[PDB]
Amino acid sequence: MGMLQQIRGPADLQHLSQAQLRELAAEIREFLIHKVAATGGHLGPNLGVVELTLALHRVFDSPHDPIIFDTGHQAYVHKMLTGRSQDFATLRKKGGLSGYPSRAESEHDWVESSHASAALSYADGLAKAFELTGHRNRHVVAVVGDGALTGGMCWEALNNIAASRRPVIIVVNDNGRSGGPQLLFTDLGLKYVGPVDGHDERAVEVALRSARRFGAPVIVHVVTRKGMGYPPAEPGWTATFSDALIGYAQKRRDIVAITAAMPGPTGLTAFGQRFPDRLFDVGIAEQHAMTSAAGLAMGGLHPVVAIYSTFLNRAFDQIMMDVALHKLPVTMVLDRAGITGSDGASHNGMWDLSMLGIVPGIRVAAPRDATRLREELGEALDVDDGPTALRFPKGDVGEDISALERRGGVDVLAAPADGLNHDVLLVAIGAFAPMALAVAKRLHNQGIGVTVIDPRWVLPVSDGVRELAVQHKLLVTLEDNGVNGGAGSAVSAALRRAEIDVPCRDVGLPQEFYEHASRSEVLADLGLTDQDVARRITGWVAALG
Amino acid sequence: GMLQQIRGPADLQHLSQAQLRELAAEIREFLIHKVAATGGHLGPNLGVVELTLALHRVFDSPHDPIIFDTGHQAYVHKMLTGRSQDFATLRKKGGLSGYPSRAESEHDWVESSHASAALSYADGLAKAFELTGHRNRHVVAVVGDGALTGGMCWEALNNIAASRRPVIIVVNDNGRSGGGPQLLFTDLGLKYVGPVDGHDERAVEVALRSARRFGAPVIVHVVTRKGMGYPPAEPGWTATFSDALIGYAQKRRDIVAITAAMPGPTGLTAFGQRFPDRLFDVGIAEQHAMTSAAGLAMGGLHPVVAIYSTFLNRAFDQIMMDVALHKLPVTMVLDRAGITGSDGASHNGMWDLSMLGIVPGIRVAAPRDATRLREELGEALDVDDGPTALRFPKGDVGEDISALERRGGVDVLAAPADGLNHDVLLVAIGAFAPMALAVAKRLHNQGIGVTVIDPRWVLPVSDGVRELAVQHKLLVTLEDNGVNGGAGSAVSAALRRAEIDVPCRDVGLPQEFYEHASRSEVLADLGLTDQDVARRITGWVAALG
Ligand SMILES: Cc1ncc(C[n+]2csc(CCOP(=O)(O)OP(=O)(O)O)c2C)c(N)n1
Ligand SMILES: Cc1ncc(C[n+]2csc(CCOP(=O)(O)OP(=O)(O)O)c2C)c(N)n1
Ligand SMILES: [Mg+2]
Ligand SMILES: [Mg+2]
Repeated sequence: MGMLQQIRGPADLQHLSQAQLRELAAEIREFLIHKVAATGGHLGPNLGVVELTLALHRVFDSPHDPIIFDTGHQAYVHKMLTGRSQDFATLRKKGGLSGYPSRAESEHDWVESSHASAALSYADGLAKAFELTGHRNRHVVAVVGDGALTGGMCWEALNNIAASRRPVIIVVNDNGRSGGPQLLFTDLGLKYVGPVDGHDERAVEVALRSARRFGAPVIVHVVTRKGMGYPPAEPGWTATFSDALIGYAQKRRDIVAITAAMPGPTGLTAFGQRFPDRLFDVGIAEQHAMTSAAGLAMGGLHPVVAIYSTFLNRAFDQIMMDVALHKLPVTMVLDRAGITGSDGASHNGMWDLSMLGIVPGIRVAAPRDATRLREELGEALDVDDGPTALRFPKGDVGEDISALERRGGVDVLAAPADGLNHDVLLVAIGAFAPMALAVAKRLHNQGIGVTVIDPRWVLPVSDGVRELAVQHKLLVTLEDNGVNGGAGSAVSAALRRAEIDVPCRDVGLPQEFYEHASRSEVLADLGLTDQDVARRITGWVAALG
Repeated sequence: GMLQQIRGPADLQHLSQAQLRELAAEIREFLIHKVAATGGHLGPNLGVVELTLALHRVFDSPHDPIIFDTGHQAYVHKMLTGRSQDFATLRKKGGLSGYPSRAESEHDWVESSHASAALSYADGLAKAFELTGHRNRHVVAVVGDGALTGGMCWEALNNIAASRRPVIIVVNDNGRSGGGPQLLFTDLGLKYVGPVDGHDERAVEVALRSARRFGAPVIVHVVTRKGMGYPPAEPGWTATFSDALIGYAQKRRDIVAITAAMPGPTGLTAFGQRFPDRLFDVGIAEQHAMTSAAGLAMGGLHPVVAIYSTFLNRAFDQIMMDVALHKLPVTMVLDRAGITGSDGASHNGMWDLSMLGIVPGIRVAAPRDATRLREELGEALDVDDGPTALRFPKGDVGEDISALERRGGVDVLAAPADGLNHDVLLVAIGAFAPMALAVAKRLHNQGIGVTVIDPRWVLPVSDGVRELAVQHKLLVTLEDNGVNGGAGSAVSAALRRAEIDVPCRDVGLPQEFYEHASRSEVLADLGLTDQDVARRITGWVAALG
């Protein structure tokens, strides 16, 4: 990596020959292949933008010309050219290099959000700011994937950008042609340059220079190959969902599945292979996924919309006014619910119990294990008079956790030992059932008697939890979700509405954005461990009265 | 008297062009006579007389679904589907809805007033008809030029363009002879017909028949005149906001204002006249409004985004990942907060305190009166390290409500009379301060001592409300917002986090969609009156002593 080790920042590219840039691109690929996991590392999308990123830093003067990556998972080459190549040993590790652009890491980084299709909206705002503050000759460059370009925010932003001569350069990074828009963007009233071969570094520079000089908004359409230069790049909760859904759909022809551009990761690819007419991929279009789901339901079908928990924030108003307002039987399946960790603040699925709690009439399940995922999906598919949601975490599902009994839909997982009393009702939400059972055993050791329940259907709060609450002295909810408007607050609200003033505590994620770390590190750092939660509950029980 | 003879669409089928001219004139005089001058959408309905006649001359509703985007312009549709006699009750409790209603007519599909969704429903419905083998159902979406500036239209058109399934996109364009798209939609890869003279009933039928027989999706571009045939068509809270904002912006050149296509109704028109370079109208694009605000803030400005409470649902993920994640000083101003009444379930601003409570670090104010709106806006504009929001109702502002004292941010509006106990802390949110004071007077007469407080900054919950809560036997929050995740639930959560187990009660709007009625009728039907609330608090004070 002789030449790469000499690049201190973008201007070190400025007098390199085309032959030197060809050598450097080879070094960058070797570096990426060595430093980045071949699976789940975004190696492919980064290999795809080596020449594009060299060309951007040869034509634009960052950060005077902001270079804004849409989604930001493909910014590794950008970081390597902005003094951070030495930091890749720590990529996506706690206290290490972020997987996304980071304002704290570099003056060259603007947007930390992984949520796609936002770059052009930031670019419009920044271009307006530069005009209002009289900064001369700042060219805002948005790097927008073909996938990101299927998102409605890009249309809102392009409509606004097209109303002004303020220079926004729209660089379409298209690796969906040799997943992108069906619509043409050659004749929208915006100047269009290309298509450009995105692996011809000089061709990209020529196109970017024509865009820079045009003196008004311009689309530069560049075509890249995901994984360019590396042939390979060219029992899970998700697997349990995939198998369960196919099983239900074998018997019921009215079940259809919808993904916003993530058929593989949501486990819907296998569903499509069995029922290819019944799987819809709507692009990176969570809003359209939900409202087209409402349309399918108005036509007599029972859609299953699989969208990762964090991305469902985009569909809030569609869940409200298109699905819930019409009492339509849409099931939403939220994978990556709770802490995901390594992809940082904008990936953790920590909003969905708080957001869905606002929706009139909604029923929300949080599976504790594989059998409860299968069971709760079956129940969701039998709700024909309004929306349902299931939420479950990323990664492997542990062993089934058996109930001692079911009381009004509530699974009793543990009950106080004979000789101990009904001290604490521990309401274990979804994937925190193992933590709650460990807490109950630590409290048993202190002579504190704990009933652990899985409510299964967390919203609305069931008769089961009201009936058990009055038999205990303290209710503690334990949830892999933000505490503000979360399951704990919903349980307290339900008790108080029923004139039950048993003290309640809401144990979950503080209402904060978290830095990247492993799930176990994030939970350890917040004191969401059986040891720390048991110590807190010991303190609450001692303080009663 | 031809209109009296139209029992449904097929009664148009054998009318002469002269008869259609006469019927259009009767429809206009009917609309002018029956529809309220302000807030009745007379203009948009007068604009679609010939278009709606043409739709019901070419399409066979409901076999061919006719879906109105936003649905405020469906009055002619209702007059041609057996409901002309029902207009005496238009937008009255138990009367005709101002929007399409599935319960009123087999010809009505979508009840949501939230714009830009029609094409998403159309794609889903068209998919459903194919999956269920219904023959020859043409889904017609009537999409205003304004609605067409929304991102959902781009997502839907992208999906529709991938299939030959017959969706007919009727663009009802009254923005050209300017609230429609800047982008061209003549060359998107979809068949384009027009532009058509939208007041030439025959020419509109010719274009729609061309679309119906095409055998694939088609855009029909129809140009209409808003208020056609009525020259005139061709409040206090808001005015207080408008004046206050202009006053602050006089002294601070970094204040910018953003509207999603409602500069008049949000009170920003007057701001633009004073500061024309500092008002942005982004179209019907709440998502772009918030993320372009993030871009403006990243360029050193302090944006004020004025969006009606209910429509801010669309911007939830942008508030979260674009504004809040980057700790940017964007002030959101939510007019039409709380019950609005007459525009039905999809207009009531009853979600914002629950949705905004999810946002890490957010500060939310609810003005009780004009002076507190001025004060809290100034305080919002002085927050430089994260998002702020102000929410206030539709209509006229009453007299200022003076505080006895301010304690830890909190205004004490009433305290127990000398000789009464500190029985109830009544936490009056925003516009319910008058109701809270009336409740306190009634309970005073019963010998019940009430502290009424306006917390001013509802989120995060202030030291002031924790300090006063420990001094009372009962805490009751009274809020013009859904109870689920609302101010009352937040106050309870904050006390419990601080180890304060004073009984809390959440008095507000049940988490339900409300039928159209006046604001006073809705609040009376829910028991949100000083008489019914004082009665509930009497019952709680009795059970606690
Ligand atoms: C709102 C949202 N939904 C989904 C995703 C997940 N996502 C990341 S990349 C991608 C598909 C590819 O998009 P593109 O913009 O073409 O990027 P590239 O092909 O360069 O990886 C998706 C669905 C996201 N980041 N944001
Ligand atoms: C999401 C959303 N934002 C704002 C509005 C309020 N609204 C109603 S009509 C309109 C502007 C005009 O739109 P258009 O679709 O052109 O209808 P028309 O001109 O026929 O009234 C707006 C902003 C809304 N209904 N939905
Ligand atoms: Mg791509
Ligand atoms: Mg219009």
